[PDB]
Amino acid sequence: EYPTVSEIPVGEVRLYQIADGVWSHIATQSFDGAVYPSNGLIVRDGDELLLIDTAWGAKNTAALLAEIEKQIGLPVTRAVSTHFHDDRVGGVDVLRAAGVATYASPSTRRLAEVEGNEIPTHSLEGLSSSGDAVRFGPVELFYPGAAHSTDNLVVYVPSASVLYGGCAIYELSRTSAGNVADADLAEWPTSIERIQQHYPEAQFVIPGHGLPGGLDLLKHTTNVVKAHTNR
Ligand SMILES: O=C(N[C@H](c1ccccc1O)P(=O)(O)O)c1csc2ccccc12
Ligand SMILES: [Zn+2]
Ligand SMILES: [Zn+2]
Ligand SMILES: [Zn+2]
Repeated sequence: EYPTVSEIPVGEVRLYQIADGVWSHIATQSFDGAVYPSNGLIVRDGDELLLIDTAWGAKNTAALLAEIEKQIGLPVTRAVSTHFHDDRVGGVDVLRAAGVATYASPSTRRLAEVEGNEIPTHSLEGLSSSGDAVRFGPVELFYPGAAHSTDNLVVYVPSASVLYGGCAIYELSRTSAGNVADADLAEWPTSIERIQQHYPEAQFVIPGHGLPGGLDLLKHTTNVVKAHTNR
């Protein structure tokens, strides 16, 4: 049902309708001779769309916009990047060029700048302390605390009970931590517990990469992170 990394030619983007007015977007990026899948979110807000995260790169992000115009045909007026790494902000210049207002927390914008990555135009206030939540159009943005990165945000669509955890949440088939250079391994399980406490009603949980699931993805991620902690 859900597109897997094998079924998407590099450069092409798939959309997957999660619930009413909620899609994920799936793209792949070759990297070090391996191919990785990557997820973002699209949320309908009246007759406009809110975009969550780029499709990992200029060419992928351009194809994302073209696929949205093709299948949904509503304008992407705003976009939020959930942390500063290239798979979340790579392509922000393309969004900006297309007239999309791009947003991130000031923590994310700063870290993107230090990394030399593309930098969202707008700063999201009210997200600087663990447990902070703000509404942003049809979603709630939540800062659970440092985890995959110190700045990661998670996104919840209350109308559809969809939780988008970004790269702070692992898919079930990932049993080892992979890249954690910018992570807070010490705070990560506590941050995940805050997600569980704040969204106990979530019906669908979308990880930053790979297959969606339920709230079981959270304790699975904690297990992976604690195992890596004890490596
Ligand atoms: O895509 C993965 N890493 C993301 C990433 C990698 C390189 C540069 C920027 C960037 O953003 P990330 O660290 O930001 O999540 C990833 C690492 S192992 C694995 C296994 C399955 C699917 C994906 C991955
Ligand atoms: Zn990352
Ligand atoms: Zn603006
Ligand atoms: Zn990622």
